[PDB]
Amino acid sequence: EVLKPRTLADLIRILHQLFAGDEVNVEEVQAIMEAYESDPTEWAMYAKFDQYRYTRNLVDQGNGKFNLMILCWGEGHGSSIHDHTNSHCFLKMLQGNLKETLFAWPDKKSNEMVKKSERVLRENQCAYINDSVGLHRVENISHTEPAVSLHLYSPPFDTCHAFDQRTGHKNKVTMTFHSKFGIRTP
Ligand SMILES: [Fe+2]
Repeated sequence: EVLKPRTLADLIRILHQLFAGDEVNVEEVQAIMEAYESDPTEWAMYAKFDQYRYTRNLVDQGNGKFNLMILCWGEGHGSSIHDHTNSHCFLKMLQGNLKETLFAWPDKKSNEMVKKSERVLRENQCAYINDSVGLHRVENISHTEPAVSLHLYSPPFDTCHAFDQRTGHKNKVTMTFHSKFGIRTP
């Protein structure tokens, strides 16, 4: 009964509609992102990897309502523990598998951070997080295979915080794009 996009372009078009309003039904968006069957022929143009770090590849700016980007995780690549700057954040697997570790928020006291959940995102699965849910970190589970994920952030944002797992202390980080619309950035 979920509206099923048949192509990445269908999905983007549906997303333009679901985020046209002031209200966003989170479960609705999650189910539609998940219903799209990852087709590498459709997103290979965005699948630009790097030897040492994961890459952020902009796909669509969602008429100022969201960023839709593709993240390419090389062998063993992972993120830091990070927050999401008060936005809705949807994460769908396109290839491979990411381990998501949910953390609790630190307070002012220095302390080892606390895991609240640990899971593997399956093929085509769409996960969701926001700041009230927790912090998280994502990691390619594989040291022999890449992972590719599709991310929708609403409203868009280009700064967040990274957290040190040993203490909980945090630093501001400016996110950069490795490529936009299939074109490498400077
Ligand atoms: Fe994230």
